[PDB]
Amino acid sequence: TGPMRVFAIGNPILDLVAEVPSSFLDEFFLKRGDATLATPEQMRIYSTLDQFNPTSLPGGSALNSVRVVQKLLRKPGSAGYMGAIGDDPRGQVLKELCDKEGLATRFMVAPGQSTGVCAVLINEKERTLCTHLGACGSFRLPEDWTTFASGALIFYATAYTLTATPKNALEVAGYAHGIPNAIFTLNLSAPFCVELYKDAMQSLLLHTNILFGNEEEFAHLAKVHNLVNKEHAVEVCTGALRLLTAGQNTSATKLVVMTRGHNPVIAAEQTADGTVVVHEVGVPVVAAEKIVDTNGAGDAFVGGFLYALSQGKTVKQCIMCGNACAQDVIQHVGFSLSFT
Ligand SMILES: Nc1ncnc2c1ncn2[C@@H]1O[C@H](COP(=O)(O)OP(=O)(O)CP(=O)(O)O)[C@@H](O)[C@H]1O
Ligand SMILES: [Cl-]
Ligand code: NA
Repeated sequence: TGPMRVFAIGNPILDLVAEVPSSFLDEFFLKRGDATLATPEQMRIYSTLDQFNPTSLPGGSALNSVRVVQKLLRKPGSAGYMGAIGDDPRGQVLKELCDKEGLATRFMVAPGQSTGVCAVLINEKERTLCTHLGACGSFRLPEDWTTFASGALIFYATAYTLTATPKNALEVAGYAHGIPNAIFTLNLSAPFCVELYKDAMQSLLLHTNILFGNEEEFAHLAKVHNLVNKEHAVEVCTGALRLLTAGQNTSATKLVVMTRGHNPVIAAEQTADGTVVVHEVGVPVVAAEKIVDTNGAGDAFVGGFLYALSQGKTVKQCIMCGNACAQDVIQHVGFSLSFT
């Protein structure tokens, strides 16, 4: 019943989580602590994982971010999500897990493909990930998605979605553009996304209100689009903001947010008269010994940010909520929704 406050598209994944012996990594020629895409010989891993009684969980970057929004808003159908699943058991499991959490979802079924799946192999205090994207690459947004997302003002896509087709994110952004007060938000997601999709990002960014990325992703954006330590981060955020604004003034949100690990978050926002406002928000310290790993930290950040944005909070408050959510997630094995 909602109301739906955030709608996202993404590449939905089922995570299969197990503590495993080091021999299992060796069996599949995995390097401890690396995140990779499954090779053909590694496809057998998902079934062979059953010996460990793995736990199935939702995953994928955008999915995890909207699970944060849903957890924090609590009411059923507070966040919505679309992406593609396969025709196999794991897609049915994924749907059930999302329904239990109260997310509104519509998964496109891709016949003949398998659901995206990630073997999450815990061993020696490290997280080793082996992902098969599968059906995720087949997603094509249904034309009635705007009815599914009716009433939402915040729209999100990861740049991972460009792999299926840039059309999906472009259609979400284009719809948002036509709705005064709607916000379209985008994650740079990974260096490969920045490097492969320069043209599609050029168009999408002109339709983007809030751009999220980490330090490495922004370094690549700066190189690919010739944008040219904290001062440098301010320069890059400021440069990136021309990709959203075309150097013109407009009365919509135009904001660039760069996460920076343990260092302060930096953001640049353009106002209606062209002033560039620089935000700097320190990250409350989390002790080294408390951190499990930082996998998924940016997904948690975005989820907290978008939750706070849905509540009408200031930019600094949105960044602070993002930081709080990321703080909790990095102290847990996996993408915990237990917030503190
Ligand atoms: N060591 C640390 N201490 C405190 N907060 C941290 C942290 N590392 C990351 N964070 C939190 O996570 C948010 C997102 O950080 P960032 O985008 O750099 O993570 P990431 O997605 O690059 C992690 P990884 O490299 O492990 O995938 C930060 O803004 C901060 O709030
Ligand atoms: Cl995603
Ligand atoms: Na974690």
